Amino acid sequence: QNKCALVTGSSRGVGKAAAIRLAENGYNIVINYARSKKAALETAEEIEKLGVKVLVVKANVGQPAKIKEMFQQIDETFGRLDVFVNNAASGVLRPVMELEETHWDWTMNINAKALLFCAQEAAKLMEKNGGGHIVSISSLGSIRYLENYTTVGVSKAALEALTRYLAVELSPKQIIVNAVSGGAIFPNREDLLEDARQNTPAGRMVEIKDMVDTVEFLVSSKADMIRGQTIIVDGGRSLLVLEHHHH
Amino acid sequence: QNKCALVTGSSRGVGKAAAIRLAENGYNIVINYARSKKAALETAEEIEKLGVKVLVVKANVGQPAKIKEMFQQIDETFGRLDVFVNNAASGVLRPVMELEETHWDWTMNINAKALLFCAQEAAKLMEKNGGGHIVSISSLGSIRYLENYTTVGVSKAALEALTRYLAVELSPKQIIVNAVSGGAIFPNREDLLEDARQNTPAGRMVEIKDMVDTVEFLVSSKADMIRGQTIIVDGGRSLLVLEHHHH
Amino acid sequence: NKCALVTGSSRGVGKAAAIRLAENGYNIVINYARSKKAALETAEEIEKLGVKVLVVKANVGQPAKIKEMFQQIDETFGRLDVFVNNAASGVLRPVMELEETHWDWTMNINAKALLFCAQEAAKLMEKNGGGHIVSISSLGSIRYLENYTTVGVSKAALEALTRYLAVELSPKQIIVNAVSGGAIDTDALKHFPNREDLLEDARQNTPAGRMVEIKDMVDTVEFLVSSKADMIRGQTIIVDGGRSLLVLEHHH
Amino acid sequence: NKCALVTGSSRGVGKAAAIRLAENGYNIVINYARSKKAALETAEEIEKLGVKVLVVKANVGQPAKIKEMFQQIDETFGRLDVFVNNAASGVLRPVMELEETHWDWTMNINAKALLFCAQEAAKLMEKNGGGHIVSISSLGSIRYLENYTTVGVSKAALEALTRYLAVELSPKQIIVNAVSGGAIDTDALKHFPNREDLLEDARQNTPAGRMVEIKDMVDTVEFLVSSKADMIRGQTIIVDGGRSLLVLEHHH
Repeated sequence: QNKCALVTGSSRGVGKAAAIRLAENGYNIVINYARSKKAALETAEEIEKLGVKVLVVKANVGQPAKIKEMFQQIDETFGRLDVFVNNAASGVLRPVMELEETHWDWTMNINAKALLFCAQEAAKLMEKNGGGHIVSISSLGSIRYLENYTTVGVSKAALEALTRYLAVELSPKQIIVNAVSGGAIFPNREDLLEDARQNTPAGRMVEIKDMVDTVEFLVSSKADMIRGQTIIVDGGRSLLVLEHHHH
Repeated sequence: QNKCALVTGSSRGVGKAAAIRLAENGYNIVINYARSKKAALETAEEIEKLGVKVLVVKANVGQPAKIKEMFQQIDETFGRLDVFVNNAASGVLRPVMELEETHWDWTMNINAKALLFCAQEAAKLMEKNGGGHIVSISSLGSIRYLENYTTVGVSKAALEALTRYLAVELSPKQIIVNAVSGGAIFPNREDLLEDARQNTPAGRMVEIKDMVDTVEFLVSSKADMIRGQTIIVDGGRSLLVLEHHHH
Repeated sequence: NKCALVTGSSRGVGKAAAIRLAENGYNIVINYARSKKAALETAEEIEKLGVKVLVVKANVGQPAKIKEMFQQIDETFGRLDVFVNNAASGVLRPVMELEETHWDWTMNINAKALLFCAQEAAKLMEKNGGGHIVSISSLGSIRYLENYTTVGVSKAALEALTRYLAVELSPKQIIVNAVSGGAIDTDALKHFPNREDLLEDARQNTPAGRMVEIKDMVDTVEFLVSSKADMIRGQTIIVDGGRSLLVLEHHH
Repeated sequence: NKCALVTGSSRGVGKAAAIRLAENGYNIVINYARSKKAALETAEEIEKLGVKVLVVKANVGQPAKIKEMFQQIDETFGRLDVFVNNAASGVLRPVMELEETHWDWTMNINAKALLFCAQEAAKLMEKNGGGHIVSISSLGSIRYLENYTTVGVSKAALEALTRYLAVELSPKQIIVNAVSGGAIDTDALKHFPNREDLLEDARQNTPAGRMVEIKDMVDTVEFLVSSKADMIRGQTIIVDGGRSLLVLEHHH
C-alpha cells in the first residue's frame, strides 16, 4: 500500500502545510516536532482524517542520536521512506553557540551541517526502498533573541552549495535532491506586517502555499529530471535592491 | 474568451510539444516557424483539432522588422498575449558571423541578445492586457556545420544573467520571467544515440516532455512567486564530471 | 596626486585599506561614522606618509550628508580615482521596523546603501575620466544590541549588485569589483567582554593556518585597484580561507 | 628552488605563464602536446633566465602518459609547488562520438581532464607540503576542423570543478583557484587565413580599451600564486573586460 513522507518541523507553519498537501496526495506522514506535543498531535489528527496513517516523533537539530532513533522508528513503523522534506523554514529556535557570535558564517555552517546530517540519515533508509526525493527548504525569518536562539535557516548560497553537493552524492542511489529558499512573513504584529506590505510591490507577497506548491511540483513525477537545483520563491523580494535602483 | 500563447520555433521539437501542451490547457496558440511551412501548417492543424484558435507566422532570429511585424499580427489577430515561450532550444540554425569565429563568447552574446530582443518586444504587447509570463528555454544541441550555421542556444550562465535582468525590468509591468536550460537528445543517428545511452546513468536521460512539464509548471498560477529563476532540467548531465570524479 | 575615498576608515579594514593606498601615493579621504578621535588619529598617521588627507563625517541612512561629502572631496581635491565602498566595517546602524520580519529586508537596505554610494561616487569620477570602485563586505559581529544591525551584505547580494554596477559603469571607464572575503573573524576588532575566549573558540574551529586577517582582504583590494587588474569587471572574490564552505569540508 | 608545471606551455598563455613564473625564480616544467621545436625554443628562453627547465610531452586523453610526466617531475626535481592547469591553450583534441549529441558532453570530457590532472598533481604536491593549483580556461577558437574540438571549459563547469577541488584539497594545504577570463580573443594566436580581418572585427565590436590580452590572464594567475592570495580558496575569476556580459551592456 501507501508511500511514506517525513516532514521536519511540521506541527505548524510551512512544515504543517507541506505535510497536509502530501497527505492529500496520499502519502503516510511522519510529523516531527521540537517541544509542543499539543500542536503536533492536533496536527496528526487532522492528517489522520484524510485516510493516511500518521506517526509523531519528537526531535530537534541539536540531537544526533534522537534523529537516528527517529529514522529507526520510521523503519519500524512503515519500513520505507519516499519523500523527505528537510525543513529549515520552520522558524524553530536553537541555542546560540559561542562560536557564532564571531561571524555569521559560523551560524550558516552549523545550520548547513544540520541540513546535511538529516538528509544523509534519511538517505540510508530511502535506499532500502529504491530511493526517493529530498527537498530542503529554508527561510531566514527573524533574529528576535540572540541570547541563544537563532534561526535554523541557511542562506541561499549555503543552500545552493549543500544541495548541489547532495545531488551528486545521492543521484547514484536514486534519490532526487532539490531545494527551495524564501519564506513567508510578538508585539506590533500588525504594524510590522503593514510595514512589510507597503514596502512590497502589490501582488508580490509570498505566502506559505507558494513554497508548498513548488515542493509539491518537485516531488511529483513531473520533475524527476530536475537535479540539485535551488529555487527561490519570494516574489523577487531578495532582488528588490535592484528593481528600486534600476527603477 | 481565451488566453493567448506565442511559442517560437514551434513547428517541431520542443516548441511543438510546448505549444501542444499549452493548447491542451486552453490557450489560443501562435505558431512561429523559420523556413518549413509544411511542418508548421501540419502542426497548426493538430492544434486546431482541440478547439483553440491558431495563427502561423514566419520569422527567424536574424529579422528584427519581421519580428515586430509578427507581434503586430498577434495584436491584430487576438489583441493580447499572456504566455510567451522564448524558445532557443529549437535547434534552428543561423548563419555564423565572422565575429564568432574569434571566441565562443561572441556566439553567446549574439544569441543572448536575440532572446532579450524577443522578450522585450513581447513585453510591449503583454503590458496592454495586464502582463503575463515569459519563459526562455535553451539547449546547446550540436555544432554540425559551422560554415554558417551555429546554434541559437545560450549557455546556462548567459541564460541566468539574461533572465535575472528581465525579471527586474519587467516585474514592474506584471510580467513573470523565468527560464529552463537543458535540451533532449544526420547519419550514425542510432550509433550516436547508443553512445549517449551508455554514457548516461540509467533512468536519467532527459526527454522533451521533461522540459515541457517545467515550463507548464512555471506558467500555471502555481508559480507566480518564482521570479528570475533559471532551472536546469537534464537529469544532472551537466554535472556528471563531478559524479564520476567524486565516485 | 590621485585621490581615494574609503568609508568607515577610522578603524579596522577601512583604516588598513586607507594606509595601503596612502602607501601607494594616493591622497586619502577618511570617512567616519562615530568617533572623531580615531579618525583624527588615522588622519595623522597617514599624513606622516606624505599625502594629504581629508576627514569627513557621514553614515549610511544620511543621503544628504553623503551627497555633501562627495561635494567636499570635489571642493578639497577636485577628483576621485578609487572608492573603497566599505560595508565590512562592523559599524552598527539603527534597525528599520520592517526588517524585523525577514533577513531579506536587511540585505535589501544594506545593498541599497552600497548601490547609492557607488552611484554618487561615480558622478564625481566622471569628471576625471572614471576610476575604480571596490565594494567590500563582512557579515561579522551580528552580535546583539536591540535596535542595531550590521551594514554588511551577503555574498549573493554583493555579487548581484556588483554585476549590476559593472554593467552600468564600465561604459564610463569605472572598473567595479567586490571582496566579500567574509572578512576578519579573528581580530580584537570585536567588543565582547569575553573577546579572548571567543578568538580561541574561532581558532579551535577553523583549520590551522586558515584564519583570515584584515591584511588578506586589503591585499585583494590593492590587487583589484593596481594596474594589473583592469580587465576584471563585475567580479566578487570571497577571501576567507574557505570558511564559508567548511560545512562541505566537514562532510567531505 | 621551487618548481612549477604549466601544461600547454610551448606557446600562448601557458608560455607566457611559464615565463612569468621563471621570472619569479621557479624551475619550470614545459608540457607540450604537438610541436617539439616550440617547446625547445621556450625551454631555451626560460633557461636564459637562470632556472632549470624540463620538457615533457603529453596530451589530454593520454592518462598513462600524464601519470608518467608527474613521475618525471619527481625524478628530475623531486617536488611540485605550482600547477597551472591549462585549458586555455587553444590545443585541439579528437572529438569523441557521443559529444556530437550535446555541448554538455564536451564540457564533461574537458572538465574531467582538468580534474584528473589536478588530482595527479596533488599526489605529488603532498610530498613537499602541498602548493597552488590554478586552472585556466578559454573557449577561444571553436573554429572548424571536423573531428576536432576545444579542450576548454565553460565558466559554470570551471566554477563547479574548482569549488570541488578546493574542498577536497585545502585540507592538504593545496590552494585551488581558477581563471576563466574567457581568455585572449585578440592575438595572432589564431590560424585563420583572414587572421587580420578577424582581429579588426573583434576590435570593432568591443568597447575601446577593453580588449583582454594574454598578460591580463597571466597577471591574475601570478597574483593567485603569490604570497598575497593564500586566503582565497575555490574562487573562479573571469578576466575578459566584461566581454561575456556585453549583451547586458548593449541592452543597458
